[PDB]
Amino acid sequence: PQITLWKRPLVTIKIGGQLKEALLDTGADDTVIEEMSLPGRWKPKMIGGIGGFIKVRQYDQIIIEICGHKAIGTVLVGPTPVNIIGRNLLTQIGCTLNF
Amino acid sequence: PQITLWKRPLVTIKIGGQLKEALLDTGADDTVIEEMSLPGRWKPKMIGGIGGFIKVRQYDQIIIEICGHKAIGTVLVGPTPVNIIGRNLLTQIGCTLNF
Ligand SMILES: CCC[C@@]1(CCc2ccccc2)CC(O)=C([C@H](CC)c2cccc(NS(=O)(=O)c3ccc(C(F)(F)F)cn3)c2)C(=O)O1
Repeated sequence: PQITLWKRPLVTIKIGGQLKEALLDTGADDTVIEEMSLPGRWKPKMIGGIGGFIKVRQYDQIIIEICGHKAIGTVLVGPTPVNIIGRNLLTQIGCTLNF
Repeated sequence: PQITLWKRPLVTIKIGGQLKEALLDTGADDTVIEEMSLPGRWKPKMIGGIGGFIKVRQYDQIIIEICGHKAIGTVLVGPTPVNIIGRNLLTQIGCTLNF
């Protein structure tokens, strides 16, 4: 679909069989999710945002449904104020910015 | 134009007579620009992001040129790692998210 930005671009995602809400963020290189249990081993990572750096756990090859679209890639888990879907998964779903 | 997300969506903007690079961020409610001089009265505010909050000065009714497009609105000035154009101004230029 086509999404305008008068409201926050929130959508529904299915991850680990759970339904959660997430923000489509073109300014984010990566995808960051709130604390939860994902399968597999993780690797450490540190990412920067508006107010400083946070430490997260990186999981590779996680399956996620975004507005019914399937994406499979890297998900970072950490202390984020909202679930963020960033560029790494937006390109998989074919998301573009138009004006 | 149509912007793909394989790379960061950075664009040239004109604010206060200076030229600058900015990131188009559909996840940001507000537009936040690196410390610079703007005319007018301002009000202090705190805005939150990944990493925590930062104190910024809020200027209203500022005119910005985004990719040759004119838009008007509130601009926050502070210690941000990157210049971010948020929804407040992306709507004014007719920017949308398509998938
Ligand atoms: C992983 C996130 C990437 C990003 C920082 C970008 C970056 C780019 C390259 C180099 C360094 C850093 C981009 C992002 O959208 C924000 C956030 C929202 C999650 C952000 C950005 C701009 C301003 C805000 N303050 S706010 O009041 O406009 C606000 C508050 C809350 C939210 C919510 F929608 F996330 F709740 C949105 N906006 C937030 C941020 O803090 O980090």
